[PDB]
Amino acid sequence: APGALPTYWPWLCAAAQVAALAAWLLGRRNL
Repeated sequence: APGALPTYWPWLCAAAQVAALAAWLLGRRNL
């Protein structure tokens, strides 16, 4: 679907992984 102007994918892709890592890492927080 060209014509559009995508320019917010990088924060979203990071928001996805950051959600997975932050979820596991949240288990620690006891160092």
